[PDB]
Amino acid sequence: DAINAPVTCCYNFTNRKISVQRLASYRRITSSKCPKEAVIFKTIVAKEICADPKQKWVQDSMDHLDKQ
Ligand SMILES: [K+]
Ligand SMILES: [K+]
Ligand SMILES: [K+]
Ligand SMILES: [K+]
Ligand SMILES: [K+]
Ligand code: NA
Ligand SMILES: [Sr+2]
Repeated sequence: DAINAPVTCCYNFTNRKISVQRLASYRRITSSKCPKEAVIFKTIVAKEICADPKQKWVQDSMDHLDKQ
């Protein structure tokens, strides 16, 4: 269940863009406990990075990853 599940949020967004070749996947932050809308990219070396879904590169990267 989710009632007592911990919730993961984003507070800081990466300043710099990440090339598609370095991205393995993403997930969205849905929880209304979180301060703002966010995307977490997991890179090809499993590092997790907060990114702002308002930014266009973030949107396009998400679409690309969705396809493969
Ligand atoms: K300069
Ligand atoms: K220039
Ligand atoms: K191209
Ligand atoms: K212009
Ligand atoms: K494209
Ligand atoms: Na140059
Ligand atoms: Sr640039």
